[PDB]
Amino acid sequence: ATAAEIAALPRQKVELVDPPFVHAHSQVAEGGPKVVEFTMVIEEKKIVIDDAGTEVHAMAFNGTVPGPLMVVHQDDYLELTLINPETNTLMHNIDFHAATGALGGGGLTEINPGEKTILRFKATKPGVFVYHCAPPGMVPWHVVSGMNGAIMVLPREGLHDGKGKALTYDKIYYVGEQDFYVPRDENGKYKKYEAPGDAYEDTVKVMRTLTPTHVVFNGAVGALTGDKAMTAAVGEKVLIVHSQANRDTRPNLIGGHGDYVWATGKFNTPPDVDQETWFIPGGAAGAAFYTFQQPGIYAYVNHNLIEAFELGAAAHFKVTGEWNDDLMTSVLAPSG
Amino acid sequence: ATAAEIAALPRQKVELVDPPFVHAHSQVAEGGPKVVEFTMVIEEKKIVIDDAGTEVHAMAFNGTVPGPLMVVHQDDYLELTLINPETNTLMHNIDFHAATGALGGGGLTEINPGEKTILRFKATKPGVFVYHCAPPGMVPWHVVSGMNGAIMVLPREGLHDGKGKALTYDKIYYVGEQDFYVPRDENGKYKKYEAPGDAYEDTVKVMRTLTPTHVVFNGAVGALTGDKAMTAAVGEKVLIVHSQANRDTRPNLIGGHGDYVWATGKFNTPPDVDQETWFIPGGAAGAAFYTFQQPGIYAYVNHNLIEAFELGAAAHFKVTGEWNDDLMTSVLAPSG
Amino acid sequence: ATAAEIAALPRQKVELVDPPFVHAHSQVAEGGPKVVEFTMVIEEKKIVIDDAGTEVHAMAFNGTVPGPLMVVHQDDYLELTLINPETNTLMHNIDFHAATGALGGGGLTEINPGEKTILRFKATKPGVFVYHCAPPGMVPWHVVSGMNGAIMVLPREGLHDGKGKALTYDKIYYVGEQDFYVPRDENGKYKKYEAPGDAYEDTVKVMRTLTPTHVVFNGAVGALTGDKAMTAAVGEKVLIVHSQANRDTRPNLIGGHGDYVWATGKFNTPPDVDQETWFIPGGAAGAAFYTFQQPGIYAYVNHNLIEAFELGAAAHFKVTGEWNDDLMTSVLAPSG
Ligand SMILES: O=N[O-]
Ligand SMILES: O=N[O-]
Ligand SMILES: O=N[O-]
Ligand SMILES: [Cu+2]
Ligand SMILES: [Cu+2]
Ligand SMILES: [Cu+2]
Ligand SMILES: [Cu+2]
Ligand SMILES: [Cu+2]
Ligand SMILES: [Cu+2]
Repeated sequence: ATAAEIAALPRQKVELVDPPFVHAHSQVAEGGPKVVEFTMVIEEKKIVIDDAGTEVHAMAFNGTVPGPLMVVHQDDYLELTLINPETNTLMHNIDFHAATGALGGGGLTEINPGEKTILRFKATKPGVFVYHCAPPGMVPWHVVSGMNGAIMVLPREGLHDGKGKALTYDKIYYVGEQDFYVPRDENGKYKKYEAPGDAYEDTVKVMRTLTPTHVVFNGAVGALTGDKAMTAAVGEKVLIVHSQANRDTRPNLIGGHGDYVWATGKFNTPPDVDQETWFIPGGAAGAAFYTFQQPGIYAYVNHNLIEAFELGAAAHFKVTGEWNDDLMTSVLAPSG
Repeated sequence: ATAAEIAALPRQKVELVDPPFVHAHSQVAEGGPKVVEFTMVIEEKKIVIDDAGTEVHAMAFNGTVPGPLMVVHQDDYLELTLINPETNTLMHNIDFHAATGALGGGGLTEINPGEKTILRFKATKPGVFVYHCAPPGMVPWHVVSGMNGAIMVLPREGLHDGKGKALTYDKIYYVGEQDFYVPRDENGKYKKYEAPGDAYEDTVKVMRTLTPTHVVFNGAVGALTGDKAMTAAVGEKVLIVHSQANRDTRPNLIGGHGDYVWATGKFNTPPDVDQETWFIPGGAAGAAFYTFQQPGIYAYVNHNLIEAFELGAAAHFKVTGEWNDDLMTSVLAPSG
Repeated sequence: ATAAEIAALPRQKVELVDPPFVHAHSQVAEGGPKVVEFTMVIEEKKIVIDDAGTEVHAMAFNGTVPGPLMVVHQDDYLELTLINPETNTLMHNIDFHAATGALGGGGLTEINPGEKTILRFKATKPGVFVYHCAPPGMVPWHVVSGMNGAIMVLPREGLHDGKGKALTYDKIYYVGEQDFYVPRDENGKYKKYEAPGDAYEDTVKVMRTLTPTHVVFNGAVGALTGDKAMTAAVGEKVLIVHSQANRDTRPNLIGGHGDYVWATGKFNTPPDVDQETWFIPGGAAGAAFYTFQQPGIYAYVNHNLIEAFELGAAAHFKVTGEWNDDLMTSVLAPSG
């Protein structure tokens, strides 16, 4: 492309929405390449992650853990204005696994409190990708403190299955999975700290055991269950984007399946089909497409069941509709 | 199909066999869809898992760990009669990852000791799938007490490679891998209990470390060696089904290979080929197809060698036949 | 082929080079099948793996960790002369995952100090494969002491993508990743031992936690950084072979991508494309192909960031050339 051409492309600002929801977008690109603008303010803040009042000094892109999903199409440019308020105490930056060059952008976006920066990159590869903060020397600490999210770079013509047939979803959810490593005192009680840096030494010791104290979705145990369960209806097509910036996970829609799963998260890699449990390595995002056939409650979990039911990696889906006795039926209900 | 159409389908009662063997079946479906009937009695029993006399309070479908492999064909119906003896102490149920609806069937099959239930579901997706108990509130505990197994839903036309060429096996084996979390006393000695519930609190603490004390095949260290080593002969085609309902595994046939491996366990997903070590995420089953070319003993392991040789994840294959010097030969035997 | 036919085949002696470099070879095979000859002397030796001076009694093929990459073409024969010097104290052998029979060669190459052996096998399957020592009863200990490496069996027609188009690399690097389990004293300080045998009991204890103290590339923290960082240029095509003989890893080229990744390491299995982070299960080798588009420093890591930045699994690439502002540009540098 020429220099003037890039400068002449339309610029479009988008209003982000907090996970698990996703901002307005079209599956098939509308018009030619655009420079899609996003702005995110970094917020260091204490959040409670379990039912025992356990605290973590989160480092949250846009104030949420995970950071929000940004959606663009292949060959659009993503132009992000990143802000680090003077009220914060640490330097931060951002690495887009979707980008090319300067460590994904980390080398060009190091901002101290009181500073901002604007990074632009061409989304040349289609798929869902992880993005995360990565200050040299303290990379895992920022990432396991919740400073990561994902973006989706849709093919300009939308999604397709391995045979080239269109796959159009009715709704999309973004489930960011987070491994936390919270220090405990000799009595086994989780410790609280006045400032983020105060917990650094204690936190790294726990990180080295490679064993998280919590593994959660949307920043807390149960954040996506109960009255916050995701929803769908029989017949509805749903895309579930899942990311884990630091550790492996194995998603499974209990009661359902992954009809088409881009396990590696890259759309040019044909999707696996009829999946029970898929695998997303730490440092990546993946996406699963499913058409609901049965109403009721479903569980969506990291299928190491200890991580899901003891550590927190479990969400729910409430589905409306009519039951299908052909697919499943209780011939004889539990009885003496 | 309507309830009437289903009621008219032929029915076939299958008699299950203990792993690693698989009940009689035909790779290519014989006739149209039918309701395949199975029965399994749940047995809470003590099992010894290592040569130090270590005990586990197993919760075993059909009395074995793993539960038996159930085989049907795509679009047949699987009708399971599940029984929970009055002699047992806990409520149990069953979730088939192969099924669609009510958490895989667990929501319709919760049975207290003294009860039974009959669940029918349509096997709409081809492949190997995990099945496991999942009582609300105590899911991982039952699964890591051995209450899990798998089923195989064969394509009606049998197996095929990525280009459609038929793949017909001479023998099939089912290796169920189990991660156990046995509590120890302050002297590093494994503890024993007189009841399942008695070990609950202690076990959950070990489960949370995400570090199993034992990782075994067919319920115990060395279970599939010696009197129980699997067999084959040079030239024979063997399908090795492998499942792990809670934790990741990486199977590898030492001395052999995975000629065709449906690593995700789903038959509509083309198999990987010429594999040395494949990967099966916790919560799934996979299947490898191999034609033996060399006689002798083979070791089949989870290739995290510590898990295989320190923790117990190792099985043996004794293969008969003529040695092939073209493939491998000792030009010079170990010598001065 | 008969013994006579093989004996008539041409023979080529190859000089091995130390990782991460690879001995000279041709991507497209030169002529017909050949007996490719390699010689490796095993050296039990003390090595330092970090800046603090932590010692490990390595068991090293060719004196390095990982052992060197051997390259042949499909259907060539690999003839290895393996020597166990009388200065060593343990018995050693070798299992080539690329071979067929006798536990990969392990059952035919057990040599005590002062002995040697020559093993020949036909490289029937294309791909990168792990090779490692495996003495009955002491398997994981030799492997996690560094006694493993990899080989590459190139298709006779060189590499191609999943659609048949040729993929020709300009450079190739072999990154061997090693999980180490070093004992610590009551002060949390790593222990040193006079003889390798002295460390066995303490080491096995650490091995059983399934938590390595160090995870490194080319035998040491920072081994592939600074003056030893890998190098490339904008426009250059690089193949990165990565192996892990005992534990899972998830490689990621920070700032770049895996344009084509044979994640399972087998060339007849179509490669995934546009990868951010790929996955190689313990007990296997994988390979990624990338054409650099941006100059500057890149980090190549196991993307569980704790393993990368706390445990040692991070390498660097220095890349020469012109920055591409179309791909990425800082619209606004960090500022107030
Ligand atoms: O930016 N490091 O993955
Ligand atoms: O039924 N939970 O895997
Ligand atoms: O030779 N054991 O993987
Ligand atoms: Cu940060
Ligand atoms: Cu990254
Ligand atoms: Cu149960
Ligand atoms: Cu399940
Ligand atoms: Cu050795
Ligand atoms: Cu091996």
